[PDB]
Amino acid sequence: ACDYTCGSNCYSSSDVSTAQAAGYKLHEDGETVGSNSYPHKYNNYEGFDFSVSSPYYAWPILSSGDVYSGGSPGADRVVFNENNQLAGVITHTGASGNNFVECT
Ligand SMILES: Nc1nc2c(ncn2[C@@H]2O[C@H](CO)[C@@H](O)[C@H]2OP(=O)(O)O)c(=O)[nH]1
Ligand code: NA
Repeated sequence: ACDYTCGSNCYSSSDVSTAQAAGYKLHEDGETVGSNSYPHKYNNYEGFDFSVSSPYYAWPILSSGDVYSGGSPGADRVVFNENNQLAGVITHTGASGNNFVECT
């Protein structure tokens, strides 16, 4: 099912729970993967109205269905907090520069 669309990529609630679980376990272990070092803090410069407390972390979510393991992160991210509550799914597709737009 298409529960969120980021650009032309569709992701399901399960796709999002899977991606977040991976991201949170690395957060907890205090290790990172890939050159841009994920998970990394999400600052919320954009000011999205998340309904979970900060701080937030971003972890890539991929349209191929695989869990990020370094390599190309694409434009999409699952965002979660320190308590492992999901905050939102965001993407760089449809925004200029390094900005983000929320997946809908
Ligand atoms: N637009 C934007 N980027 C952020 C924020 N917090 C961290 N970043 C990361 O900061 C980078 C630019 O300095 C953005 O591409 C993005 O990287 P990632 O997409 O790899 O997660 C934020 O609040 N807004
Ligand atoms: Na992708």
